[PDB]
Amino acid sequence: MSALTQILIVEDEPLIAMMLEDFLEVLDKTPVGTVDTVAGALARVEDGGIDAAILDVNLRGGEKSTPVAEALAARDIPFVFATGGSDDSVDSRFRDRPVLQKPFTMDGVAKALAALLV
Repeated sequence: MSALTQILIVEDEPLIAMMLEDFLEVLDKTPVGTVDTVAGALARVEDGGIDAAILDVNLRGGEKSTPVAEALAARDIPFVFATGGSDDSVDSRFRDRPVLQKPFTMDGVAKALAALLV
């Protein structure tokens, strides 16, 4: 990490993946890619050119958690959790890291980047 202008996207549905590409182009942000799994986000960090990422908790399989996100934190490329539901559906490790709701809007995206860039 040397800036926070470049964010990777990880999502389980193409509908929200296209919303993340839309809000990053309206806020003059520099997006760098999108993947369906965190193992693909690690393969994109092996190529560099990334500073942070967004990650959904609604991943397939497992128990609403992933150990691969911590490998991104071990490669100095931070991440953020996102989910649709109550805030009690995740462990205290998700309550210590930044969190986001599933639907995006001009007010919620301004607070999402202010929670990442700070």
